[PDB]
Amino acid sequence: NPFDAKAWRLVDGFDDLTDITYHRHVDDATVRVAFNRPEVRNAFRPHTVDELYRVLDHARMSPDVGVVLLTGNGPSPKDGGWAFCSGGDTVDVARAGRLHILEVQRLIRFMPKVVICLVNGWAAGGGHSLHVVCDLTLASREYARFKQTDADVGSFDGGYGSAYLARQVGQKFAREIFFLGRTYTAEQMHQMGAVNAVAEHAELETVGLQWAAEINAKSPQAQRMLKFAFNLLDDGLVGQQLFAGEATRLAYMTDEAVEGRDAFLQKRPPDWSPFPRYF
Amino acid sequence: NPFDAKAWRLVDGFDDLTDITYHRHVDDATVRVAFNRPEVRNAFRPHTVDELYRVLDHARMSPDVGVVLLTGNGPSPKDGGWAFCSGGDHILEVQRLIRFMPKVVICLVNGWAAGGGHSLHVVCDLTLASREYARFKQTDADVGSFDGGYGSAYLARQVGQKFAREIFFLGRTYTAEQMHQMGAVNAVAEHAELETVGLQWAAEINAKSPQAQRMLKFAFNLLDDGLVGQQLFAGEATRLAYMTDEAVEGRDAFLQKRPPDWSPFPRYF
Amino acid sequence: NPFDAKAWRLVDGFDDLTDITYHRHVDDATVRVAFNRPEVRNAFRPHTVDELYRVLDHARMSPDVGVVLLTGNGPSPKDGGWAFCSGGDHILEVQRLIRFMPKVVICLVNGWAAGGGHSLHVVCDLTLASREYARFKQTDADVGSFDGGYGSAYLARQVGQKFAREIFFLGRTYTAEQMHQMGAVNAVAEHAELETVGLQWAAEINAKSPQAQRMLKFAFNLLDDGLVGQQLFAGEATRLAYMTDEAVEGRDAFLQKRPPDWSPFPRYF
Amino acid sequence: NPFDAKAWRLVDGFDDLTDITYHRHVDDATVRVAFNRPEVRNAFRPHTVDELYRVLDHARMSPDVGVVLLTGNGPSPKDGGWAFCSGGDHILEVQRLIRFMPKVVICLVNGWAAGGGHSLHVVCDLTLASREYARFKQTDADVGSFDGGYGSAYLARQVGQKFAREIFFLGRTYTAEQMHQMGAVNAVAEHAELETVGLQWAAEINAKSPQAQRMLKFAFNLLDDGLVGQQLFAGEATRLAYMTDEAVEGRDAFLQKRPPDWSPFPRYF
Amino acid sequence: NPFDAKAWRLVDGFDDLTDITYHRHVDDATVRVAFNRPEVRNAFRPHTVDELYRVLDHARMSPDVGVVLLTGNGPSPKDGGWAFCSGGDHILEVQRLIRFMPKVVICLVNGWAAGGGHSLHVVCDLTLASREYARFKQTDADVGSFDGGYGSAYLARQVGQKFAREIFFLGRTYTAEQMHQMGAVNAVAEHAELETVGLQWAAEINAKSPQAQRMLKFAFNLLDDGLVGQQLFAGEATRLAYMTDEAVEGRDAFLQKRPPDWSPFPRYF
Amino acid sequence: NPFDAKAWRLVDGFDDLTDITYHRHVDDATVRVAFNRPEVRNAFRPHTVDELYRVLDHARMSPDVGVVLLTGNGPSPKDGGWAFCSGGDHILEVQRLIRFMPKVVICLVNGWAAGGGHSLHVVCDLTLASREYARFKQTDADVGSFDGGYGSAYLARQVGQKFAREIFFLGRTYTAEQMHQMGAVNAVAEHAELETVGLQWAAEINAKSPQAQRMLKFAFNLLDDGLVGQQLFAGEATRLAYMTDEAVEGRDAFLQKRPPDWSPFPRYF
Repeated sequence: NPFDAKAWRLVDGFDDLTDITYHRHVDDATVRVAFNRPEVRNAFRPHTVDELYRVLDHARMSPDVGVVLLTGNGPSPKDGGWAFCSGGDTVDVARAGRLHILEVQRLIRFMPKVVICLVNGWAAGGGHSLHVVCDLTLASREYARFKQTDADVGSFDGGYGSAYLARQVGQKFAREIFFLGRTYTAEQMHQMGAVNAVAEHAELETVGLQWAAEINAKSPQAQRMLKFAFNLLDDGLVGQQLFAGEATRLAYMTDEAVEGRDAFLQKRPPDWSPFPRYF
Repeated sequence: NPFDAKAWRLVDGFDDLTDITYHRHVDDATVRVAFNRPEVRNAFRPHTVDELYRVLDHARMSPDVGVVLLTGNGPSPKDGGWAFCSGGDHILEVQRLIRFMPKVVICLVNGWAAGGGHSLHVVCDLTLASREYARFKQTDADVGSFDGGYGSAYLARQVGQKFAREIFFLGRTYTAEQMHQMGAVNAVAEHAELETVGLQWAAEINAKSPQAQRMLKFAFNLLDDGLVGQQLFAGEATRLAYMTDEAVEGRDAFLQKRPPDWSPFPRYF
Repeated sequence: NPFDAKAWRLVDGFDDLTDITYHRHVDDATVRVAFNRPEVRNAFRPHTVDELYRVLDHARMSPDVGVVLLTGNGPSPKDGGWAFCSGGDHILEVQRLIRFMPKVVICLVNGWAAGGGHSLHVVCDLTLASREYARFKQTDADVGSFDGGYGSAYLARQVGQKFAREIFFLGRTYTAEQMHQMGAVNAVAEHAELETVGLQWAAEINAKSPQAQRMLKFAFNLLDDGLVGQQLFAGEATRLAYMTDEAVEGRDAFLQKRPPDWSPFPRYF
Repeated sequence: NPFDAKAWRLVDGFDDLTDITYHRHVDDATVRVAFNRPEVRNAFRPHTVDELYRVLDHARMSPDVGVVLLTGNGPSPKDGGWAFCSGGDHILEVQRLIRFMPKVVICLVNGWAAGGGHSLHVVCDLTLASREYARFKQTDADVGSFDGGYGSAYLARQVGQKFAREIFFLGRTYTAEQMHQMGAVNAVAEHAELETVGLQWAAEINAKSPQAQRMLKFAFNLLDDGLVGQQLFAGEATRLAYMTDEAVEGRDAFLQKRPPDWSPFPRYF
Repeated sequence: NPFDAKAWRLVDGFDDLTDITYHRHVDDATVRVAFNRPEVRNAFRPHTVDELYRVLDHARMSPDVGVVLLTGNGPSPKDGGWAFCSGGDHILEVQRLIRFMPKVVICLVNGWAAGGGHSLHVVCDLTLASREYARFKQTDADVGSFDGGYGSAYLARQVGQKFAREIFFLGRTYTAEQMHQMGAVNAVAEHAELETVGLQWAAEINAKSPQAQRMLKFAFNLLDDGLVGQQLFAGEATRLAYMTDEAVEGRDAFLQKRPPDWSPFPRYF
Repeated sequence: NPFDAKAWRLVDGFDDLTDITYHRHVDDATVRVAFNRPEVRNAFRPHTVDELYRVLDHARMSPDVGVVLLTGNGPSPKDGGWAFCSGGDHILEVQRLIRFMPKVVICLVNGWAAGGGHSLHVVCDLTLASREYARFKQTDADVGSFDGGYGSAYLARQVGQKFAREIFFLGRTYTAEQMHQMGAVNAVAEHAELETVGLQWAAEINAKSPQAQRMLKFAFNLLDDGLVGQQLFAGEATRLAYMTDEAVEGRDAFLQKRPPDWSPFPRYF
């Protein structure tokens, strides 16, 4: 099993979770968020999505977490098979039909932390789309299976799952993945450019933690700017908003800005003299 | 006073609000969300942002609400002045909430709209402004701050690049009529009638197909917001497909385990 | 020879074709569109482009066709050589017809794909290539020409900016396997099996929801094609909307001269 | 009446048009394409769109025509009303034809421009409007429809995002002067002089270098149209390159079976 | 005459300028760069462009200069006419220099702004125009040239796509006030007061945080300028981060060959 | 040692160079520009960047130079090891000069390419790498730095978003062959043959039409670089136009004080 209990501690306040598990590493600034319905191939129901959203939002707001590992628990009790995520499982009509998984994609995209998907088995439909939006993907050599099946049922992910996949594997390969909906292995998707590295199944989370540790070893501020720099143009004004918001925060810390805030409350004319027009 | 108390009821469940008020119209599919710190020119402190986010997010999830009027309460009990929102005393999360919600948000600028408050007006779908009292000022750079996101770059998609750069670089105060001429204010209203007019705009939006309005909003956001724009618009497109006979057939043929039959459905061109 | 005559039937109405052949599969929603000048390495002349347009335009409007296989006939009777298309002896219009048609176009590169013929493979949705015989060469710059549109800039969205630049600046010849490594060729097939593989690909495409397939192609085009990409994708959203109960009510309330009742139709979020 | 019968001749080969008229100016490089269903406020049925496409495509390919005036015939014989085009009774193909044609297309809005007809005016390069009778109205969402393409997103590139949102979300009627203030109408003309003014603007356009006007149109389309926009502009650049002595040297050498001498042609910067 | 000799001193090191003048205000962090060929309507020859480049580059690299005033000297000694710049008697390099310099460049259009002269005004951050004498004309296409770059596409980001296309396609002469209405001119000033107003605008820009103004300009440029816009904005961000405690530590560790300690620096969200 | 002394001559007028070397090839239109501080792993100090900018700008202005080979001298005289460029001990200006120059720049990564040195390789048009000694490592975030421009966002347009994020966030060291597989290195060469191979690629580039190569490089930049990319590409197209009969006519007419006759020049479609 990829899961090594000795590396993980439950996060306080999440005793009520049924469809997701959430652990913090014993030492490292890393959390493990996982689908916890292996008996149904880790398909998500609206309750799952609510919990996933809650847990990732909590991880986003934890100042002592730099890396989220997103994965699926397993294996299945009914068949021994392995799944990361196999996709989706008048007032209330509206609130039922929530596009909640889309809100979860944006939370992954926008959070100032590196999210690594660890693909431990089937990554199908909305599950495949979740792997696509994560910053990095590591995959199980033996059991990772990628398959974009949406169009078999007349559905499609016309957003991050398709258009952003073309910015990883190129337009020819991403069209093939969607138009034919074939099943690919970890090594096939690594060769195309959507999986970063392939790991032995039992060592997938071990590799995920080495990756997280190398990320957490660098300047957190730099890692934040880099993720938003990578999102920026592809995300248009939203991209610029997140990236400029981090630049605004940086500026606030400077002597110049401290001068400027001084002046306003003190009530005098700000003094820009000390601060050159850099070029 | 633009506020007509008789028109509005408090939304249940928000008795602990201190910095924001939140009403639903007595008859219309319209809510009124307002800054409630008039003695401090409606500046937001972190608690105000928490509350604003909570109220708008509830508004977003209210299936019977079509339009959000976002405004400030007044006048100031200190100097009798008028403020929509004077900026900072999390606000990016609220900007994205306004931008992504599948409902039209109209800012009713009833007074000063400065700094962060000016940026909030810019990211709203529509803006109506008090002729007498709306004042637009982007002051950020006085204290060495800047909104380098929707407050500036998106403003330039309203008034064009020369006017947007003037607004930020000089930090002058602008009237409702000035901003209407430049293209950032949709209309000017008599101060006392600002909310009456807002309600009339809301009623006109609410009279059209809600499906179509939601699609148009995301269509206007789409390219400017890149893949996020695409994600929201395509998301609604996925919803529309879900409803079709084709997707029904697709879902049925999956469970009654069999090959789907697409022969009844053209390859439209 | 990749061509299996038993799988194909001539399309009615095209007896006069001289430079292109056009067949429909005996069973599948697939057509075969081929350069028919192997004596001249399948170079296109003006009349060739005209015919290729009419044929692809017909394929676009055929509601029982989901996939186009685009290839070159062969071998050359002069020298036994193999060519998909070697470029010009109007082609921009044919690129846009491939790009915008609501069906998956697969290029089967059975031989040289050079200059213009290289750019046609690039703009196709997918490419399969003959292991033994496909030869990819962008020679535009030798003769002072350039495809500064889809053949270059879109190629960079398949193989990345370093490779696409190499391909054009140096004009070297690449095998199917090389172009597969780089990302411009989806798969390599044995020469004799290229069309058999293309048909298996086409069958897998046509076994899915045609609606979802059309939506996905326009989703992949969207942002890269700017307002044109949004026009095609949103044009399909409009079509989906028209089918809904909401629009039906919208439309009837207009005809019956009453105010629309949107009340049964929730404000989705 | 804006139409001056003496100024125009029927274009040859269109004796079978019923829903559109197509004239060429007596002296100028200018055509007049007009909706011809005034009894029905110039709404388009599928046959109208077929004809409109055929006509505009013929004008695109007419090398002696520089400018298309696109307008609406009237008045209505039923009530005396004036209509440019009131929208739907393929139109996306017409929009790309106007967008992509290497000629300036001026919309002369002589009356109502509603729904799809409003979107046609938006996609034209320039719009002149009848002071007295132009009415701009974007009604789509009333019937649960929407133009999520050029008619909305591209309108926002003319009047800015706040006004474009306003126009669609409320569906109010606007006068020529209002749209001229907002930046969607270039100029307002006396009703009776609309075509006269149109022809004067056409003549000023036709007096300049046609190759330059072509490049400038494609320059204005380019970045908004993503890869399509790049394809059309680069396509014109390719054409310019083909004319150069450098290009000649490369073409000569190819057929002359020798290696080219780039010696004469310097390395610009 | 808008030039006030008493306000300006020559910049040291520039005695050899013949085609441009370059002054620094006696008191303010503002420079005056101006075309100095009034006898030929301030048309630029290659030597003019060399000098213009050298001067603006100097201004860019002058840390005590916050704002550049770019204008035209006059009147003409021949006819008493007034010209900002009438264009081409390398300019793309100057355009980029204006565009990328981390300082506000205000164009003061005191006279004719035609051809490349019009395009320079368009690329400046802000434009102030002489009420009586500013004339804006885009003439390129008369002689078969075009600015398909900032002069045309970026103008559409100020005035909208309809007005920008009119401006180029007809090549009419516009007044200061017409350009102001359309959105390409920020403000109109009495001719004699043009440089006084420009100094006042400069002083209001120079009164705010220079770092905020730098960032804002690159935020305005960013998405329009793609990866270049990103490069400039992110480069400023990189400069900010270098100053922080966190970066100081990172730097310490490397040089001291020890492992950095990030614990003091929180994961901001 | 990749450097073949017999192949290269010093360029006149750069005798004062300390941190960079500059050679022109004895026969070919290719220059060699190289970091010359192998004792400090070719790290650049500000003086190095000044010299690099100056040399590259000279090459950009040399009309008899088509290709720039950008590399690092060595080995280190202290430890026998090899570096292309280890980054910092102005560099954004150098990245832009490489990006915007109308010549192909090939980085020859003959050793460590780290930090700013890695980002220089990334912005080059092509990269060839030493099998045995090339080591690519993006170390920025180790000391709290980042290239948020071309070094990161443009790397993603070569190797794709997953790979670029890995390269930055983990900062691992990669080989030539690993980077070739990812898409950022065009080809791998035996170490002592790196420049021999670089010269062969240069010769293949220099044997095509220099005008086509220039337009190609700007086509590849265009959309990614927004309005800057359009400015550059449109700039070339304006040059092409200046050459035509139509533009010669427009010029003559204006000189001869007569109307232009555009009569002989068709409206191409």
